[PDB]
Amino acid sequence: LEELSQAQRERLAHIDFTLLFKGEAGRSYLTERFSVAPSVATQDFARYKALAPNNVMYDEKRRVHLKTSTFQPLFDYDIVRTLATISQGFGDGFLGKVRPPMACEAPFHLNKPKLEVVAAISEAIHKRAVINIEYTSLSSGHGSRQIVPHTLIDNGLRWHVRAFDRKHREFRDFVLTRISEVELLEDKVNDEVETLQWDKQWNRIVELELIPHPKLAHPEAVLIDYAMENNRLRVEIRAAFAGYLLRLWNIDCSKNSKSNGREFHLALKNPEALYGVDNAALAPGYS
Amino acid sequence: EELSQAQRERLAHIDFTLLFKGEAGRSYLTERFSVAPSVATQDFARYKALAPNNVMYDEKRRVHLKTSTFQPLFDYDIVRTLATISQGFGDGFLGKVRPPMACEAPFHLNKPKLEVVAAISEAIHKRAVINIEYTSLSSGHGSRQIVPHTLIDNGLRWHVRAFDRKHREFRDFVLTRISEVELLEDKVNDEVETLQWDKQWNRIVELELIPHPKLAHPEAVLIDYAMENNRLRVEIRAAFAGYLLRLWNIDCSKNSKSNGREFHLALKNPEALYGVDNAALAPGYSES
Repeated sequence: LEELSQAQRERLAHIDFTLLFKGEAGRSYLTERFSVAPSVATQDFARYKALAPNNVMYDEKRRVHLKTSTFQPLFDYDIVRTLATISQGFGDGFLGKVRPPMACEAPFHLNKPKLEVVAAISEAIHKRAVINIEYTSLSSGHGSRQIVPHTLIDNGLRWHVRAFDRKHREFRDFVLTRISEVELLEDKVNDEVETLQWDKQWNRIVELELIPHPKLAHPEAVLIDYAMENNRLRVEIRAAFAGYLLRLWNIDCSKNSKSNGREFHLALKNPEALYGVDNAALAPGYS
Repeated sequence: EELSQAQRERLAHIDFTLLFKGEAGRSYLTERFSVAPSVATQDFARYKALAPNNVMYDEKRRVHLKTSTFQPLFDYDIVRTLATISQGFGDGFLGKVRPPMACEAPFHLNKPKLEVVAAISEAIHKRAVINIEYTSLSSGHGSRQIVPHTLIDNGLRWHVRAFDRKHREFRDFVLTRISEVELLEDKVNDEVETLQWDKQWNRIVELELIPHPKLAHPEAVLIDYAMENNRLRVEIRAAFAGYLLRLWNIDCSKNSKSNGREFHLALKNPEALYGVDNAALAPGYSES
């Protein structure tokens, strides 16, 4: 299996995937996905049958290979990336719009940042550069400022950049869809103030204990849902994320689990862990 | 367009690297594509020919540089591209991948089991009935037959939209609470159990989102959500409305007067939620 070309492993994995997620796989799946010759696809299936003979049985009528009752995946899957592929499409995205390969929807996306804005911030992070941006903030409206970006973030809802803000001299999030212009500058980065190692809220990890909400009649449903152990799920997140994510995850973070207005499945067992976390007040019910 | 698919892919990876880093060298192509070192030069030459005003080789740095006049050679799927830079380069079928840059996506908790998602996807593809074990919030553990038709990545969990034969209704099942899946040979009643009869699924609700009225700077929300005429029109399946309005933190109360949650957006027309099952999950929504 490891003697093969990268291209050959990718096409084998696509056979594995198609058998696992559809009932079946034929030469047309490989020629559509990879634009290989039909004769190449035939060799692919032969390599697959040789590597996993008990995974596939051939159907002579329709000329498709069928998933058996004893199927075991030939490869390990990145589950996050695999779920992105079935809900988005098969490429890396660089060759135009793609579409999901199955009846799968992901309706939670609203608008995305502009390609050029994300690319420019990404470039500045890679080059360790200062950038001038225009930014329209909720707190003060439109303006300009210099920032020293260090990380791009897909948070639940929007994209933001974690950066040192030279306007107010603090590390801060900037929502990418509110960045209007990006200009790479030659100004020097102060590696004693402005770089990632000084970002305390970024570098502080908070250890959260999530438990089934006490009001639930069937907490065992939540134990299975979140793959909990010892009645809890331990999650470690950067303090700079805690507010965003606790609200996004709809976690009851009130002391007694009685401040609600919502329909919580999870409660934060140890709200003490949010002490000193900038923007913990975004977490539902946190006081 | 006259090139092989493998060659167009290598040209798109050059375009991406120049766009997202300042630069691109042969090592990026051999790492990503495992082509011979001599193949990468062929790629950059092909790229230089197709877009000469985008690149500028530096002999000392041994690297091709993005010019000030760069315009991407390809169109990008923005959702999938943002996924790739926050997840990694494969399709995911060859093992764990890692982001190609300083980019984090910290909102994922656990995912459904590979075999469970695959079994449901297979049943949807074959238009089959499945027996599942399911642990519900209302009744705990049990088993039932369901007729799945669509897989959903909602904001928070994955679910399958299906006809539930236990209570004879269309319904969501969270994939992480499905423990066993068994494909059946049982016949589907295409007059009761298929997608066309799923009313909440087929009903599209037309939401008008506006900057929240309590904001001092609504102009920040206007650029954020790319609004026009001070509103964003969003069309979603009724079966999604509750989930998504909560996930998006949209104020859906009649007279606002709701800012204990720091909303950036308000639902201008909560009348559009009447008769939507689980509208109650929408922040501040009150019908009766």
